[PDB]
Amino acid sequence: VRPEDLGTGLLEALLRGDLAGAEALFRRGLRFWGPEGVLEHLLLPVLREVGEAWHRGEIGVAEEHLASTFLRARLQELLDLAGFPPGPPVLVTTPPGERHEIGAMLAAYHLRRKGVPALYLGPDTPLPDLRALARRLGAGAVVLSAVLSEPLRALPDGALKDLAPRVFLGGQGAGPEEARRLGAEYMEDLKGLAEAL
Amino acid sequence: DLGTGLLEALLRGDLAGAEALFRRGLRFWGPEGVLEHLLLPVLREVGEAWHRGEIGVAEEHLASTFLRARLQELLDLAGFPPGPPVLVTTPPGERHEIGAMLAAYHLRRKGVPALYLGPDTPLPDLRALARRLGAGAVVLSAVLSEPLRALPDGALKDLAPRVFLGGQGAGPEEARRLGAEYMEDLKGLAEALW
Amino acid sequence: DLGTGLLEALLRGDLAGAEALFRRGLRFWGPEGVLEHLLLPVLREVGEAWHRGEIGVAEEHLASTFLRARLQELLDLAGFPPGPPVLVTTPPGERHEIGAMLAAYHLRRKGVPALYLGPDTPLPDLRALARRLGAGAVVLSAVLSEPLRALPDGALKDLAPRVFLGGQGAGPEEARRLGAEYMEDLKGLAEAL
Amino acid sequence: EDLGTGLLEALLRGDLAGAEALFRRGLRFWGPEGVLEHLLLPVLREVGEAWHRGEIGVAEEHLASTFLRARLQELLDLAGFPPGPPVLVTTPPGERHEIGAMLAAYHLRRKGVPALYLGPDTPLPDLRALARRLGAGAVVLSAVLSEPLRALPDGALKDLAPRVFLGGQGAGPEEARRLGAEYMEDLKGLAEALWLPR
Ligand code: B12
Ligand code: B12
Ligand code: B12
Ligand code: B12
Ligand SMILES: C[C@H]1O[C@@H](n2cnc3c(N)ncnc32)[C@H](O)[C@@H]1O
Ligand SMILES: C[C@H]1O[C@@H](n2cnc3c(N)ncnc32)[C@H](O)[C@@H]1O
Ligand SMILES: C[C@H]1O[C@@H](n2cnc3c(N)ncnc32)[C@H](O)[C@@H]1O
Ligand SMILES: C[C@H]1O[C@@H](n2cnc3c(N)ncnc32)[C@H](O)[C@@H]1O
Ligand SMILES: [Br-]
Repeated sequence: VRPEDLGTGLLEALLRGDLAGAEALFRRGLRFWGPEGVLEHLLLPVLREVGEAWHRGEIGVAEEHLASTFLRARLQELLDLAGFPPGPPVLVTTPPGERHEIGAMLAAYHLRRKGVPALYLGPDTPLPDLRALARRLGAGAVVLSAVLSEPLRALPDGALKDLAPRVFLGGQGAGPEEARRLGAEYMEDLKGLAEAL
Repeated sequence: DLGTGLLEALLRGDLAGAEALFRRGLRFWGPEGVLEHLLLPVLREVGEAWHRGEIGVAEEHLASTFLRARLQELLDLAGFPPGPPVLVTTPPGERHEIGAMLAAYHLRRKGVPALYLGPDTPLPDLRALARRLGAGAVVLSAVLSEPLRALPDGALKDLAPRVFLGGQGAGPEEARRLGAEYMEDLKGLAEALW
Repeated sequence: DLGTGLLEALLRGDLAGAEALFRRGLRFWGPEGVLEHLLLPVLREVGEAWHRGEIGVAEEHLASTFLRARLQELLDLAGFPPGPPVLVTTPPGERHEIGAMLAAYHLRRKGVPALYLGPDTPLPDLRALARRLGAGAVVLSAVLSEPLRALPDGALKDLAPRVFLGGQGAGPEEARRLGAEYMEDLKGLAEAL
Repeated sequence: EDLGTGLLEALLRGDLAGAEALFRRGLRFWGPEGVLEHLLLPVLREVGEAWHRGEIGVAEEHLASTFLRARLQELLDLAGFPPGPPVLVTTPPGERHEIGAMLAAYHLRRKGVPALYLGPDTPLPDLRALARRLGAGAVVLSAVLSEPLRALPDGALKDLAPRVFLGGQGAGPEEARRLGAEYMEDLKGLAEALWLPR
């Protein structure tokens, strides 16, 4: 399997319910592209394609579920293999109503890969509870991944302003203007998140 | 005890400590044992503590996310045996997924190819996937009762030749209404087709 | 069972089997755990079997090379954070490198930028590199005692602002003689930094 | 190209992340065989020459070599390990340069040969014993220095396995003849030579 065919091979393995094969193809990608690379060049393209294929009516929700659940597990495995250093944590989650979690996981991963103690909470955290936990742990930052725009639209002006000393918002659902309205620092690239920290 | 220590380590955001305590549990009780003696009690306690107002949603999220990751690791350790799969998910509207994962685990430990889909699968899409993979069975975990009451009579009938429904949200009457076989305990799930 | 399975798989040249067993161990014990409970015991057993005359050097080589590769894979998966590095190597004349790799791994897993150099680094060259990179520490793994004895009193004193020595070849007395801080456990190395 | 200089520069600044990104870029551009030919091999040679000229110290070479060995080992595992009678790959007694042997194992694996890399510096009787016990079809040796070959007696490599191949900058046709090994210049033609009779 040539690298440029790994994406289709992996999706095909998943759609035949061949998890073992899917795992082997993912690992080949990991060995070729490296950890950050396999996420960029294999995990993300497959997931986007899964979304487009669902939208065109080529696959159903259950096939997306299968693929997403599998890729989340692969990313979680990489996350546990990265360091978890000591010191004030960075809490990573998604806004209330946002159930797409892989962006948040990616953010947490890229941070840990740079030696930042990113605590991934899971998705969909109410803001008062998030604020309270950041406070109690002395969190240096809160990072939010927004895939959809609607959950940000549902929040009032300034809603993200006091969650932690620094509050970062990114993802396809977020933009500079909405981040300003909400009182968060906008971040375009995962790479520049650790730098900013 | 390990249960309190693990919860305490999670609530301090000490993941390394939490991981070490979980591994100790795993090494002592073994795979099935650590679920029964450590993973399940901590999750229940997290629920009760939230309900009493002792912890907030972010603490529950942290603990649940951690334990889901540990259970997924056990799922991959159990292995994924070959042959026609058994699809495992939760009803539409059901976001609690650890019960489904548990079902998949117990099945895999008995050599059943339990394919965990993730939670919250619309029934037509589930039916379609069972059909395309030639699935022998479908297993649903219901933690809440409400998602089952929202479903039409007979809605679980014929998703596969065998359809099983269990969890704290499910009962015999609702399973009959929906056209599923009710199952009380995970232990008797692999027996039902074995 | 995994230790015996893994050694048996290696001695039959079944690398695929060996890889699967190691991953099983990794999933069960976790990363630090699989090194402690699987990599280390297998390598000790390899050494004892060689010492008894039961296996030749080629079998040990096969097993060692395999386990080094597994550890290197884990090392690359750990973070490499920014900032002043910690250089990790072995004393001149020390060709057993897996202890050093372990030290680098445990450090990286705790967010320390441990640069593993490989084994067997002359002290002047090591000192020079620590200086030029502004390294906060040097860590040395000694498996044999002989490369340390050879060394003069206070040979390790100024390699970097902090210098740590550990491994089965090292002890408190020899560390004091050499001007290094002795460390018994890998766990307490990141703490000390 | 100049990925080579960039990579060496990143290594000498202790920027492993940068070094890894440059290597990956090379791997994505040239492909697996290509990145070895265009990036891994040139950097290693240059490291050697820079040490010899007094421009870098031993610690810098160690850092770079350790890094590139790790990258090559990753490619080895990516080439895969096929079933069937193995080919044992190592270096002669006294030979501690191992990357040539790893390269040989890689090129063999990329052609579907189960090349078992032992690591370097294997005593000949022990190697012969292991080849025999595993039913190895061949042994492959990489010699970087000439001295370890010079130390061996006539015919020493002859019967290590049914076929014995010797290559590397330390080896030549006459020394291979003296030692009873088949000489091989280029790694690409190694699988071909092995599938063919002697
Ligand atoms: C799997 C999936 C789901 C899963 C999520 C599973 C889970 N537990 O995570 C489930 C089943 C829950 C789901 C449900 C739905 N989702 Co959906 N699905 C996806 C899918 C296929 C993959 C999502 C993913 O992980 N992709 C990877 C994402 C994270 O990559 P990315 O956004 O490009 O992220 C990049 C950057 O943004 C950056 N980044 C991300 N976060 C952050 C944060 C920071 C700080 C920084 C610096 C960078 C950064 O990192 C990435 C690098 O490229 C996408 C398809 C797609 N194109 O994304 C949709 C998609 C996002 N979903 C969509 C829809 C419509 C839905 C539903 C409304 C469908 C429905 N009718 O029920 C629901 C809504 C649920 C909700 N959130 O409330 C649409 C969104 C269209 C839109 N924007 O309007 C998509 C695009 C599919 C489509 N083509 O229609 N979904
Ligand atoms: C974590 C958690 C969540 C998480 C889920 C995260 C995830 N999975 O991705 C999140 C944050 C999403 C969540 C949200 C909510 N949940 Co909640 N939470 C939990 C908690 C603490 C653990 C859930 C869990 O892992 N299940 C534990 C399972 C393993 O429970 P169990 O009883 O031990 O299950 C046994 C058997 O049922 C059997 N089994 C399970 N499934 C099956 C299937 C088969 C076939 C068989 C044979 C056996 C079997 O296996 C287990 C053996 O011990 C529980 C507390 C609890 N006691 O369950 C609630 C709990 C279930 N949640 C509850 C509530 C109220 C909610 C919310 C409505 C809160 C809100 N207002 O937003 C939402 C609703 C979401 C939804 N639509 O589903 C309540 C339910 C009360 C009720 N009405 O019955 C609980 C009980 C908390 C409480 N103490 O009040 N929750
Ligand atoms: C593989 C191996 C080799 C390989 C090394 C391959 C490589 N790394 O590239 C090679 C082939 C080179 C080799 C050669 C030789 N070695 Co050898 N071999 C081993 C073996 C089997 C495993 C070594 C290993 O990696 N073990 C795993 C390590 C990680 O375990 P560990 O050292 O106990 O480390 C633990 C602690 O010390 C701690 N730690 C380690 N470093 C540090 C550093 C710090 C700062 C801290 C805090 C902690 C710490 O962490 C680890 C976990 O608890 C051991 C057997 C054994 N029992 O060790 C010998 C062994 C060490 N070798 C030995 C011998 C005899 C030799 C040779 C002299 C044989 C010969 N050629 O004649 C040569 C000498 C080479 C030299 N100059 O160093 C003996 C030494 C006994 C002694 N001291 O008297 C051993 C014990 C074998 C035996 N039973 O006889 N060897
Ligand atoms: C890193 C390195 C080391 C490392 C080895 C690390 C390891 N692998 O574990 C260490 C630090 C151990 C080392 C030490 C020493 N080495 Co040194 N170093 C190197 C270096 C840079 C290795 C580069 C390499 O991996 N070569 C492999 C590739 C890059 O080069 P290559 O051999 O041309 O490979 C091609 C072909 O030969 C072919 N090939 C190789 N093997 C095989 C096998 C077959 C079957 C086939 C078909 C083809 C084939 O493939 C390649 C392209 O097609 C070389 C520099 C160099 N130019 O090679 C020296 C070099 C070989 N070392 C040298 C020296 C001097 C030493 C020491 C004697 C120094 C010392 N006094 O301590 C010791 C001796 C060690 C020993 N063998 O006992 C000199 C040799 C000069 C000479 N005598 O001819 C070199 C050439 C550097 C130099 N010019 O100063 N070294
Ligand atoms: C964005 C992703 O959301 C999933 N999706 C779409 N509709 C639903 C639903 N009602 N319930 C669950 N998941 C759904 C699809 O699989 C799509 O690919
Ligand atoms: C059953 C679990 O659901 C979580 N929970 C309760 N309310 C919400 C909400 N609005 N959003 C997300 N999770 C919530 C709690 O943390 C509880 O422990
Ligand atoms: C400590 C390890 O050193 C290895 N060992 C012992 N003698 C030699 C030799 N001549 N060459 C290479 N390795 C050797 C053995 O395989 C032992 O297991
Ligand atoms: C061929 C390579 O050998 C390394 N080299 C040279 N002398 C020594 C030594 N005493 N110990 C270890 N490595 C050494 C150099 O770094 C050179 O680049
Ligand atoms: Br390696």
